[PDB]
Amino acid sequence: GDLADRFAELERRYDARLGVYVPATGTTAAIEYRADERFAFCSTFKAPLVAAVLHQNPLTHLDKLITYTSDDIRSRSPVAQQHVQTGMTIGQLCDAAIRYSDGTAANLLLADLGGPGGGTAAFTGYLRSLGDTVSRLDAEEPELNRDPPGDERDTTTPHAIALVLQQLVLGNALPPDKRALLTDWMARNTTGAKRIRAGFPADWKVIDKTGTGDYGRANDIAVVWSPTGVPYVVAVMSDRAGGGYDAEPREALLAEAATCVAGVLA
Repeated sequence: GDLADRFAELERRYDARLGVYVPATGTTAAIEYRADERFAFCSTFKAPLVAAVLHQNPLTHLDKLITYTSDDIRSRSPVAQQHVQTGMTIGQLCDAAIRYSDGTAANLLLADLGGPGGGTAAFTGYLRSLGDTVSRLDAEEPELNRDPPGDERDTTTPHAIALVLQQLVLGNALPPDKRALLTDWMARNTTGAKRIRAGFPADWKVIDKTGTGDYGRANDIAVVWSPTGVPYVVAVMSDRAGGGYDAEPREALLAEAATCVAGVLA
């Protein structure tokens, strides 16, 4: 119908593949467009990664110091760059991973979660513990952003990652104290202003984690709250694989998809 046609026009205009999922609520039907097609996580995985590390350990574990060297920085790492000599705490790594999408921070958290070699498997296992049987993480940073189109490695679906974020932020996957850390870090993020946030009116609260990658990949996952406090979860994923590995991502595509959703939820 109308919404499907609107989303299709976005795909034509941006020369992109778009995926959208918004779970049903008691008064709204699910919004679904390519919701069960796989799309690369890119940095969206960092949100559930932090949740996994929070869940697996006591609060005092956030103060554990992790050391590393400049040879460990193999991805865009705006925070970890500055702390090679000192190390960073698990807590500082979580902050960096969410708020700066720091790649080395995410790799170090993976290693904390699953050991050397076992991180991506352990991360995927955490998603399994949340009832996500579809998503998979296979490589670390930066390779996870760079898989060829069609490859199932390092992919989720709008549907799957929406339900994950829903459990983490709106459900009881984490105890409230841990849930609030995750939520707060997402609230203070420095990369999502032009994505789902840009599709919702200013009196709606939005917290999000972005992802960006090769093949014009641009994703955003969010929880939003209406002016009266009614929550919804919004996943928007995109790629422009037709343009090749260096295709330009289009944040505006996500903002527009979000505007369509906001129009329905208003």
